[PDB]
Amino acid sequence: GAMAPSYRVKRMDIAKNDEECVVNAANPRGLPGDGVCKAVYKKWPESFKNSATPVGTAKTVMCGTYPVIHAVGPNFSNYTESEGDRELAAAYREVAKEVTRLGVNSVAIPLLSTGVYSGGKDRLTQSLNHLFTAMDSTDADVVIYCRDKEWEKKISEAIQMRT
Ligand SMILES: CC(=O)N1C[C@@H](C)Oc2c(F)cccc21
Ligand SMILES: [Cl-]
Ligand SMILES: [Cl-]
Ligand SMILES: [Cl-]
Repeated sequence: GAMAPSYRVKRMDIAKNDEECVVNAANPRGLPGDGVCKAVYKKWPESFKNSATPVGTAKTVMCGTYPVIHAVGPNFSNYTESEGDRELAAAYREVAKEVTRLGVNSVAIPLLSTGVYSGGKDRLTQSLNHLFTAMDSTDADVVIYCRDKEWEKKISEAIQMRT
């Protein structure tokens, strides 16, 4: 475990993370994809061997000894708000199981279903609250990665509100 488990947020490419493992915002078919998924494919392509997994699940594949946890959030274009909310919560619970199983002291994580799977809606708060619900019982240092300057401020505010 971390000596004083924390949450942090950084605005940069998650392919440049300084953590012991990464969470990919994966598609269900293990394809290179776009956004975070394409960055992850360029950095850790070996981790896409048999990485296909259903919506609401996570599947870990090692790139050398570096664990890539492929977490499949729902595409809100296809799911109802109700069913998508349930699957997005479930993907983060499976991430927390994997982080625990791996025994890592730190994990880099993007906000699932906030980009091309958002169905064109702002889901920062919805996705971050499901992240906290899953990760709060883990003792890994969590570092959240984002690309937008205003999202950085809002994620940082939400972290500091609870401390
Ligand atoms: C830049 C912004 O506000 N974002 C985050 C970005 C990754 O994607 C989005 C989206 F698909 C739908 C609504 C908002 C956003
Ligand atoms: Cl960067
Ligand atoms: Cl997405
Ligand atoms: Cl972002």
